[PDB]
Amino acid sequence: QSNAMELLKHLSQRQYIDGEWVESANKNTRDIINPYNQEVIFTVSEGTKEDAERAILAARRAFESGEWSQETAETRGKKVRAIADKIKEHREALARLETLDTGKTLEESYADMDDIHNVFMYFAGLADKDGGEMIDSPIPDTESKIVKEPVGVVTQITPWNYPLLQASWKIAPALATGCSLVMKPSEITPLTTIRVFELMEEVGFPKGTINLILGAGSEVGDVMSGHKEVDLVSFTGGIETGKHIMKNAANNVTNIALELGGKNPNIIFDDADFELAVDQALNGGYFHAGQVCSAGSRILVQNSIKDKFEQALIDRVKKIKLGNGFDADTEMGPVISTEHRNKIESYMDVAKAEGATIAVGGKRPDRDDLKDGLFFEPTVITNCDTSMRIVQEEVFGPVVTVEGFETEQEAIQLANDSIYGLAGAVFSKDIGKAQRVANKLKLGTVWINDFHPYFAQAPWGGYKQSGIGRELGKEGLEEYLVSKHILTNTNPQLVNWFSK
Amino acid sequence: YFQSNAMELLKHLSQRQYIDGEWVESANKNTRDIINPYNQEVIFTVSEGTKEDAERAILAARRAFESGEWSQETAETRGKKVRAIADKIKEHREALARLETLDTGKTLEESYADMDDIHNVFMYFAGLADKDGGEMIDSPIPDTESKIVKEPVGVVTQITPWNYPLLQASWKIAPALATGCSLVMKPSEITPLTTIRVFELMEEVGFPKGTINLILGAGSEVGDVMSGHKEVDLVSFTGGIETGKHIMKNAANNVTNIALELGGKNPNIIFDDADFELAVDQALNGGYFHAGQVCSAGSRILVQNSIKDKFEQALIDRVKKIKLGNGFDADTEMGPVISTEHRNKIESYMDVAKAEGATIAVGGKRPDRDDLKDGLFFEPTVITNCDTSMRIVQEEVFGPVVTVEGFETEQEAIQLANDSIYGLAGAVFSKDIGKAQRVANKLKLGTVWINDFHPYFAQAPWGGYKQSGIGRELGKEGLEEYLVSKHILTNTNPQLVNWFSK
Amino acid sequence: AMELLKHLSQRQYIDGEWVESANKNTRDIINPYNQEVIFTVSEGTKEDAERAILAARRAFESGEWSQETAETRGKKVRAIADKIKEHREALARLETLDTGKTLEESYADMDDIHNVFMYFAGLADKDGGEMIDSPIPDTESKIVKEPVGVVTQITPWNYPLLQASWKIAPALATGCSLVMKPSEITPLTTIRVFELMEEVGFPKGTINLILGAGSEVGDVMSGHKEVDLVSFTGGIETGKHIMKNAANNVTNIALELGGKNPNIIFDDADFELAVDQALNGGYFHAGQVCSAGSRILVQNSIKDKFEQALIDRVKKIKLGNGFDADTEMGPVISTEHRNKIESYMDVAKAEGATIAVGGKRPDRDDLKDGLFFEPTVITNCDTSMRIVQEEVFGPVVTVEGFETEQEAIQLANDSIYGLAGAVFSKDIGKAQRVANKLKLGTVWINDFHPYFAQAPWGGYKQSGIGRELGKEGLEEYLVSKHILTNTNPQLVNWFSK
Amino acid sequence: MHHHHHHSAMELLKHLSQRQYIDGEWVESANKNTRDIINPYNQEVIFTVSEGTKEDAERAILAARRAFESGEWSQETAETRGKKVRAIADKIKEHREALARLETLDTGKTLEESYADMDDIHNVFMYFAGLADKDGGEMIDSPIPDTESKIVKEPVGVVTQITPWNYPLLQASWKIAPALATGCSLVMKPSEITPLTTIRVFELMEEVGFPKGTINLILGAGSEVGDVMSGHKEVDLVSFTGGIETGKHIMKNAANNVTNIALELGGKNPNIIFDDADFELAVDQALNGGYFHAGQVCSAGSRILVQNSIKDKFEQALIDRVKKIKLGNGFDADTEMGPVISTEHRNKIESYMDVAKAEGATIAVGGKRPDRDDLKDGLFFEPTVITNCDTSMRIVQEEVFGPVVTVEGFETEQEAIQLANDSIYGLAGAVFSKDIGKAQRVANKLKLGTVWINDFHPYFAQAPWGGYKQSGIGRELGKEGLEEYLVSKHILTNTNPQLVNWFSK
Ligand SMILES: NC(=O)c1ccc[n+]([C@@H]2O[C@H](COP(=O)([O-])OP(=O)(O)OC[C@H]3O[C@@H](n4cnc5c(N)ncnc54)[C@H](O)[C@@H]3O)[C@@H](O)[C@H]2O)c1
Repeated sequence: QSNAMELLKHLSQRQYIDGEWVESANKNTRDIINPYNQEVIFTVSEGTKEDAERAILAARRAFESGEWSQETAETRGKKVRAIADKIKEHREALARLETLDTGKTLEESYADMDDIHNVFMYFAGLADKDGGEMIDSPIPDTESKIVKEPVGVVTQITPWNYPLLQASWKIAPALATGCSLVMKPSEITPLTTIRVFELMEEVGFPKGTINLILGAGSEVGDVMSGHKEVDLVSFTGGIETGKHIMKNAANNVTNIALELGGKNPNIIFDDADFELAVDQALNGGYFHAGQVCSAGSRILVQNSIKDKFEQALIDRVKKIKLGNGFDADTEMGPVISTEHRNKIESYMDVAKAEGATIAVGGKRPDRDDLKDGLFFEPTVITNCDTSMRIVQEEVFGPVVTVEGFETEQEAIQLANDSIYGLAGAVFSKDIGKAQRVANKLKLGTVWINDFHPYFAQAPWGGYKQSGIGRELGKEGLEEYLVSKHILTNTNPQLVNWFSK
Repeated sequence: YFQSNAMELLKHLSQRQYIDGEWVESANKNTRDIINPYNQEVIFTVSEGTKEDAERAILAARRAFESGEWSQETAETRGKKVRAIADKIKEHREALARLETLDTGKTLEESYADMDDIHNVFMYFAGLADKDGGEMIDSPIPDTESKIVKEPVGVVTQITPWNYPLLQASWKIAPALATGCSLVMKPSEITPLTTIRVFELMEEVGFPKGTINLILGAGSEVGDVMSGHKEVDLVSFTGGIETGKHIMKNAANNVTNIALELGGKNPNIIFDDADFELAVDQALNGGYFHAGQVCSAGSRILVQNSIKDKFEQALIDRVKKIKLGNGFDADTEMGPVISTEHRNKIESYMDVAKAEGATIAVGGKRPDRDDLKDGLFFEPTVITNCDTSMRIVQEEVFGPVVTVEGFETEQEAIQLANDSIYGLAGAVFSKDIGKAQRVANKLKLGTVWINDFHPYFAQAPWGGYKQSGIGRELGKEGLEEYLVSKHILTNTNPQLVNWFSK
Repeated sequence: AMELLKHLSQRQYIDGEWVESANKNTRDIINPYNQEVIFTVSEGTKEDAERAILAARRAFESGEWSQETAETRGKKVRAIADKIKEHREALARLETLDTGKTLEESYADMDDIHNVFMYFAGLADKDGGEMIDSPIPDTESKIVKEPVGVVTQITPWNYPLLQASWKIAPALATGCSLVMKPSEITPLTTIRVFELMEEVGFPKGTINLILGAGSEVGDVMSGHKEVDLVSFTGGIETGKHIMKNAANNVTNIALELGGKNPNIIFDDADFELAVDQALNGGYFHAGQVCSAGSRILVQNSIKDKFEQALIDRVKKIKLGNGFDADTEMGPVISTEHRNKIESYMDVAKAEGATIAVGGKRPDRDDLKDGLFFEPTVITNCDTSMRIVQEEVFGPVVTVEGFETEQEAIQLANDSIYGLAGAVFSKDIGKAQRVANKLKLGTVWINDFHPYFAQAPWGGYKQSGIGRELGKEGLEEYLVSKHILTNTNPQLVNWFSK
Repeated sequence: MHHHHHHSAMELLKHLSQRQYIDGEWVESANKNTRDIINPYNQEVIFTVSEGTKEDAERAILAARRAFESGEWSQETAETRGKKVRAIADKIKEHREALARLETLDTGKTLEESYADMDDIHNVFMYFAGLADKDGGEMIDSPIPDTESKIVKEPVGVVTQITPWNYPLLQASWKIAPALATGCSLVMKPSEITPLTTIRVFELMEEVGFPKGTINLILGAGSEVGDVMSGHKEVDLVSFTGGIETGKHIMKNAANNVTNIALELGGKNPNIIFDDADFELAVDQALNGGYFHAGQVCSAGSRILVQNSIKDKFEQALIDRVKKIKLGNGFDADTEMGPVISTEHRNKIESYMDVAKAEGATIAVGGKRPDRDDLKDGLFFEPTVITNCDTSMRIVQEEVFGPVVTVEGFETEQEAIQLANDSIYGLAGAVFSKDIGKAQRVANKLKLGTVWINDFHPYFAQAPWGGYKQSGIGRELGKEGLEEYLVSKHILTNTNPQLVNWFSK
């Protein structure tokens, strides 16, 4: 931790616009805290609408110059690979910064950095692999081709839970395709995003190709979603902000890519491996204290093992070790902010008022070393049902609900009874049964006998209200491409429809 | 005669909506009179549906989707059903084309071309249906299997324009059915005739109840239900930019995917080394086919300065000779515009143009000619002495009007052509194919024609850069609008992580 | 027979015309059910085959079919599909007459054939090549896919029209010209499909049918310099010979040869399902199937139970005329084929295997005059034996036991072949593990036999070269051209001035 | 430019292995036979390597099979396989200088040609490393209810790989990179006369680290080990680049065990120059097409077709430039053309001069070994232009593979196409004209795997390379190149299996 804090004395405090590190246009700043102790650890520029506008216009200018958009795909790939190698070179420092900024355990952060390296490498290898299609034209004496071009100028807005990971999923395909980008990380977690911009600057990109805005989404976010020069807005975050962004993007018919949260089901059958299912229900529920887009917040367990399951899960929940993400014995860190802890605490009261049981946790911990930090106990809510707000709404904290089901049909019905559709799991040693269930769940990713894995080779995103579009995989790249049909008529003749 | 044969078809055509396997009236029994724009006579009366009718249709589409009868059908069989629709179109080609000319006013030859195109669209998607169900991924995690499955998106609402009703319907219906979606379509309230007919033909083919639904009515009544209902998974709209933006904002309320095609300010770029009489011929065709009521109409001519005066005088001469008339008369070259309201809008743009300093070189008003006095006619029009700052140059007029701007260099043509909010389609005319190819690369247009104007086809994707839309129709990209990806990851050797204390 | 054939052509089809053999030779075709002559056809010469190849080349270069739009080619292929369905009943009867198989098998073939033509009809216009993002500044790179040109196509006697459709449909969809030669023994449905294609209408020389003995015309069809791809389905020995002769003009080959196809039955299989599917794997078309499940591998813990159950069912199989609805298994195809099956029984006994049931021609009076052979089960076998390793291609299965999953895999993969096979187990995880380790082009889990146009089919190892069906099937009939345009050409000036 | 890039004997060979590499060990020939390697610039013996036996090749093949079946490479994740292939690409670049020098020493080509080769080689490995994890197969929408249908793409298995002497390490890379990326085991044999960079790249791969038996290097003559490599029952694919006669022999031998073949066999590549070409450019590129690597290039522009209108001007401009070509040591910066590869090969080229004369063609310039004192001991042959020839002639039809072009005239576009296509081959060719529409019409009608419009020579990993007609079977490079090293498996699962009950019970 003192090592990580020492990293801060060389980190930039500034935005990066059109090839220069710059202050906010009004010289405003923001203090960044460590959620473990709520101490101010760092102070950064708080940019303005003018800054956001200047960045978007620089991005457009750079795009039209062609220095990046007309660079060869192979060479773009090499540069993206150079970024991947910087991440690896600096993986420990980056992991330390992430833990400092977001509070999650160092082991969780190291896992993030390994994924981030793999995301940049994947897209580096994909950059030069498909430029479009030749079409067999149905018109004689014509040639028809579809060319994929970069979409242009893309704005990118990321959340506070996995700052550098979510940044990588957007930056990698944007660069690989030849777009120019303007990125804004969550105002409360800018550290690793600043650091990655320093690393990309070292790699070397044309002026204007990459830009970093720092500030509140309520001030600069509308410029980012609403500017006429933007061709795509890509946002990861909560549903209410997502809808707001999409409505503003309509003003200029701007394409949107959204990844919102979910209400992710963890479906546990009679015939599951019991010990495995307990282990994975904990992991699904409490990794990063539940602040995960794909958190397994909604446990559905078959009625014949429900009491035995509840008893085992609760007994394990009482043993979960809370503490500083820098300490090796810590299993769960704090939540992100005062505001967010408050939202979680309020949900406990909502749960009780609508008739649910707080079987364990549901409060801040007492222990003396946890008192300064933004800790909330791991929580299990029982005696609930699908009509309840605690079941339906994304709490995004260290909280799971437990509902029973009788049949495979009932499990599918309950799991699909939410507005969301991001991810979920099915546990059963009957693989045929698990596959039947997976093919009826309206979810972007279904894990059979696992919980959590995503990776660059496979697209990630929502059905229903969990988003629009996909990140990662070949579909992820295509978000950053636009198709052009060029049709050449090799024997052009007058039509002579209109009288001479 | 052909006109009276078309009118006879209406004695046996449905007057109702089609909801959940039944032809039904509007819930409040209101009706709407349909007009022939050639003589402005009322030719048919149809139900005017309610917002609750739209709601019922979407709910029926949801229940049909969840039942799985169409969505779990084999892709190969879904293919065969889509082909059967294609064969109905060709079977009824003459009747459908006549109905289209009766409803939209366009020439019979134009409507025949549409029917050939519609048959090929359905046939393309029928052949595509069973060709790609997803991918197998080499997982980076040992002892896992990773597959991506492509599923139907679900319930789709589909809203189409008055200019090419059945063509635009085909571009939406065909991929929706091929992929296993359930759909709710609403044609333009003004032009329901061929869409009602194609619903009759699809009903004959045979689909599970609720898989297809037809709503009739004015967007202001039912439109917000079609874009805004929670149970829609995708809304697909072709029409104007202001309605498209409205639809997108309303779809956001339930994070509903959108597919938009919104028209354009499509450039037609003529170099001084173009085949001159080809370029004159294609400028006419670009500007005045369907009286300029075309998403891709070449309304903005860009012509190299060295031939600009010759081009203008040649174009003006030919425009004066364009034959306006009844679309059923084989001598007619240009029909009427679609409605009173649209003709007024075009007239109001002549006033704007004149007040901002442009010249109306020829045309620019409704014809006085006695033979055209009862129809919704507007003269083919050429506007000169204009520039890119002008409303008449920037804005989509969607009538039989072209503007002509000069350019000196290749570079200047490109900057003028990209200097609009739009990005649908355009053309470059030049014998120098290398030069045309350089220009095509730098135009921000979904489709660029080299030495042609107008062609689209089912094999290639169609749609906009910039404000001309979101997404693509036709081609494999068209099909993909109607599909959603699911990653199914199976851990074949699951082990406890043991992160949390026991 | 006479009634079925009175209107069928008896000639070859070369360059738009039905023609006799150049030397006027003919061949008598036999019904294997009664060994009676049922039809007489032209027996063409090597000069006829040369003339067809040269017409195919002339047609291809003229461009009438090869430069037709892919969408229109797909419409013509769709028209062939619809003719097949229109004539389903007669085609199926013709196939049963010629090959001996049950009429219900022949209907199933016709339905598959319709689907094969309709799949390739729909694929015809879907993929014309790629645009490439060039690593060289100021260049454009594109890959155009073109028809390969002239293709010669040789089909076997077991599924004449099905195998013909697998080759014809992608050839025509892509724009190739073709010359096809059915097995000399079984020309009837192939002659018929040429009459149907002629009705559909194709430019002269685009399609050609040669009729004759491979011994005479076969080297021309594999060896002629103007052939761009040779496609052959048949036995391994002819396939190697074809490949060697194709080498003379560096001619691409596609080969589908036999298999020694394993049917793996674990002790947690659905038992009666496994018994049913072992029967079907072994004895459909009298075992004369490239993917016949001739090699049963059954877990030792249930081996004796399985053998008793299978043998008991084998004794009930109904042999007979393919036109009689009670018939379950038809005759084998020819005297020489039945003789080879018979020779394998002698081989089996001499190397120490047991003929547990069957193993002989039946002597019952209504089978006496036809080319019947009893369904046969051979036990007390092992992997060292000829009867286990070699493709007998008759109504013959062997049974070997295995102890464990790893032994099942090692036995199943211990042949020269790699066509197809099956795994039966209620543990789907185990079945998937085994599937991934089997070196087979198609692996069925809890099934036996299904193939379809949507999915590629073909061998690992000595079962073939290339794939038929699916997108990979189409790609055999296409060649890639990279066209690279330098849009700012400048002198290199490597060499002094 | 395409084949010449800038920097940005005892010495360089002192640390190089002299042995074969089989099943994880550097090993002598089983009979201790050796072979002297020469520098074609001076005909000096520069190195001595093991000359393997038929039994060495069989042992390598059995090792590769054993490694394949163990699954240590074939079941590694595609992403990890991609990382290893990139580590190879990185070692090429790290050692680019030494590798380029070694390639010039062994093949005689100029150092700037060798630098271009090393840059291409790096890019080949990098391309395939990036492709490794990008397509594992397909999900199929099954036409049978209650079934799941998937196609998986697996490594082919054991591959044997035989490479020619003209671009030894470049050709090795085209084969090694997709084999390793897909998870195959391989056994590679370079040309017996040019082993040096291939030995070096095996040393480098060994440092990267691959399971034992995954990679194997056999050294020796085709006459000795070649039939094992084409003919062994455990081989799943044989990949060969070289001449048509050896390729046909290989294909015939591969047939014995129904082994897939991938062949690239050279060509008779046309260089078509219209009278509206940029003249100066067409002259420059006729020289480049003709005389890079002394014409020892699969895609060499040996057959010039020039439009009659400009034919005389063209011939005199070309001849004047050919007289100025600077022959010499590939290590000297001013050398423009090196020697040819071998005594045997130079003899083949010289013989073709007597074929040309005896059939009535004119040797307009060149046609002999040079006399000049510093060229006398090396395997030099003068750049040669042959005129007054036609398509009936052996000199026009046959691949000479030396610094020799022929010039034919044509009147029309149709005639140029006729002539360009009137050979047994179909590898590559060019069209020069300022009329791009016309170049495009010609390109469409040429039966060639690669057509360049106003350029000559470029190939790259992103696009497939290979022949129509007798220039080969299959493609190397691009996604098609990967697919030679993959085999498809359809796995069909019946999820609700029912008895068929065809056979009575
Ligand atoms: N594609 C090309 O770039 C290329 C390269 C080299 C040569 N060629 C052509 O080949 C002609 C003759 O060339 P060459 O004789 O120097 O080389 P070649 O065609 O024999 O290629 C050499 C390779 O073949 C091997 N070989 C010999 N017998 C074999 C066998 N039975 N099985 C397997 N491999 C065997 C040799 O050991 C060597 O590795 C030349 O005139 C030239 O036209 C083309």
